[PDB]
This record gives sequence, structure tokens and C-alpha cells, in this order.
Amino acid sequence: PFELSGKWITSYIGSSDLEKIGENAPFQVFMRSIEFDDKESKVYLNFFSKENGICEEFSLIGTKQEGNTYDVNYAGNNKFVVSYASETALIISNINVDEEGDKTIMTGLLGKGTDIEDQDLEKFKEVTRENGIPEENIVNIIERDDCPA
Ligand SMILES: CCCCCCCCCCC=O
Repeated sequence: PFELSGKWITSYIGSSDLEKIGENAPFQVFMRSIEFDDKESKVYLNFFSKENGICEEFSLIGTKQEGNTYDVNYAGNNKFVVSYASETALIISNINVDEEGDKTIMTGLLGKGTDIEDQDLEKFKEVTRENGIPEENIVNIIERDDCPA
């Protein structure tokens, strides 16, 4: 029985739009924890993001929708799905439509902080590729995560 809820840190993030994941961008998300409240059909996302260089924490609440999709507001509208789940990682596929209406597809590899297991990384890169996102559009989040634990 897989436990999806708990501590989850971001290791890598791929994106179709580089403007959304650079330094201080809305999607350079340093995950801290994700909670799946299936009884209440909600999802609790906690993370840090940089704006003007300093770390800023976020505690969002998303609602479960059709299939395995989750709706959540942040820098536009988002619809994300947990494409992959193992005992060491989680791979999220998210589609964001910002305030300007620009559509951006993104992917992310989440772990228990730690150390990255190449097995999950290869799956992340494969998912990223399948979404038409090139390898050069992948950023290493762990190297950039200096935000509070
Ligand atoms: C932000 C993309 C991947 C981050 C890891 C978990 C998602 C929680 C916040 C999702 C908002 O998109």
C-alpha cells in the first residue's frame, strides 16, 4: 500500500516555457509536502518559491477533479496529475494557464529530500520528453534549493 501523502522535496523540473522556471519565476517550486485528502477530495501543497531573491512559503489547497486530475490556483490556473509514484519518488505533470492565457506544460520529480535515485530520474526525463519538453529545459532544483526545511 503506497503512501503518497507526506514529505516531498523537488529535485528536477522540466517546462515547455523557460520563463516560468528560471530564477525567481513562479514555477521554480521547492516542494516541502503534499497531502492527499481523498475523503474530502482535496490536496494540500506546501512549498517555497523565490521572489526578489528571498524565500516565500506557500500553502495551497487544490480540489480533485475528473480522473486523477487536481485543480489549484497559483500564477494562473493549474491542472496537475501524479503521473508516477514509487516509494522514493513522485512525478507531477502540470498544465498552467497564466493570467495572460499562455499555456505551459511542466513536469517535476519529487523525493524524500535526499538523494536522487537514478531510476526515478530516468522516468522523470522520459515523462518530460513525452510531454514534448526538451532536455535543455530541465533545471536542477536541489542545487537551487537553499530555502528553509
Ligand atoms: C509546481 C510543479 C511541481 C511541484 C511539486 C508538487 C506540486 C505542488 C504545487 C503545484 C502547483 O502547481
